[PDB]
Amino acid sequence: NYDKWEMERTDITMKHKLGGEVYEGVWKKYSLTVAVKTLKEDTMEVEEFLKEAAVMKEIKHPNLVQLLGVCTREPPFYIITEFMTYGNLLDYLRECNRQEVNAVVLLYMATQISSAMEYLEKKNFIHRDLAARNCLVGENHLVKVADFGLSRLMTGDTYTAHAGAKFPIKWTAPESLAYNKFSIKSDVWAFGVLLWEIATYGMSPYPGIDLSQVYELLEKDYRMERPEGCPEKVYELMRACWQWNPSDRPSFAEIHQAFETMFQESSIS
Ligand SMILES: Cc1nc(Nc2ncc(C(=O)Nc3c(C)cccc3Cl)s2)cc(N2CCN(CCO)CC2)n1
Repeated sequence: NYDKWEMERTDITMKHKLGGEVYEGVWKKYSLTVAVKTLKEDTMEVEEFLKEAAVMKEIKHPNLVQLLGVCTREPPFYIITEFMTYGNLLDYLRECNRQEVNAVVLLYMATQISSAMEYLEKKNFIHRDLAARNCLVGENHLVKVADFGLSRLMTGDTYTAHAGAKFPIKWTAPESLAYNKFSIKSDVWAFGVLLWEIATYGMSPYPGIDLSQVYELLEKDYRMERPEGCPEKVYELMRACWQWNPSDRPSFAEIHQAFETMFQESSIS
């Protein structure tokens, strides 16, 4: 009945809708621009809305979108987070000045994301839809993973998604496609694809390839080619993420350490 995260809905003024349902609003007390997720008072997604709120309370990491407060006493239910200025990483990359957002910057963004994912790995969470679209950007190439796609692993290492669930085939690991099973390893695969998105400045993965065939191509060892101007080390990491066997994919700890060193090395140059 008492929750520290619960804030008065009074202290929030809405400014502008951003999608969906998400708004740019203002926490008036702190004169702070915030992001506010909400829902229609006629929805069955109330339970999962609240579950994700609860999850986000447990989450604390620089490269994970920070929860600020909630309004879960009566409709409309709010989840308030910090406001990421530039929106998602996909559109950012597509619209960016590539002279500004160059190689070392891409390395930096990958490093940040892998930090967030290592954190989740440690905390027994998995992200159900890890992609550039669900990474948000702030000033100085700050990247944060959107935490609404998070699921906690209560037992074991494998989250089974609800029966008949749609999933982004090109981002989805083959064991997830075949069995609806998501491990942190599945997220490692997805992160590989995200690396591809970053390197290509937001190209659609497996471009031109009919979705129906995708799985079958992966089974027969087809992987996306190294993007133009992508360092061979990075591509090697991408292929490592796309190992057929989940057990052969690296951990996000390994991945993050790799990108950390690579980034420092590029920073020297
Ligand atoms: C859709 C959108 N989001 C933006 N920023 C966001 N920051 C934080 C957000 C958020 O969703 N947090 C969150 C999470 C992660 C989980 C549960 C609950 C919540 Cl509340 S959404 C900015 C933006 N644009 C501004 C930049 N554009 C050019 C025009 O200047 C157009 C697009 N568009």
